[PDB]
Amino acid sequence: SSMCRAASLLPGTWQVTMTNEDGQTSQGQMHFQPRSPYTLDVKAQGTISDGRPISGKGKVTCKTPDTMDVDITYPSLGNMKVQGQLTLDSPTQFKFDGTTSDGSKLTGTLQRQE
Repeated sequence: SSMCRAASLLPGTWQVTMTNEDGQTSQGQMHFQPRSPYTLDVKAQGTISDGRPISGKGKVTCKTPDTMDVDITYPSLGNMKVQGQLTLDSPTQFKFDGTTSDGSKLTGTLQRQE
């Protein structure tokens, strides 16, 4: 129950795969918990270059019925930010297009993890 369909379908865990402009990729998990009928809290978990786990936290906000605004901060990575947009493709898949605080153009896929 939320004020936009994407926020209604987002709660839970998603397997996330990311690609930047230079072809580098990454993978991890993103967890969404309801914060308000317009917003959810997002927690991103991942691993860098064969070892150190890295996490970030932020919020996603209703943008359109099927799109959300994305604002995440990664304190363990110099407090760098990831801003973007989540697009509802199916109840089991979201699409991400955004940027980092350094200027990296990122695209990603969120696959529903039960």
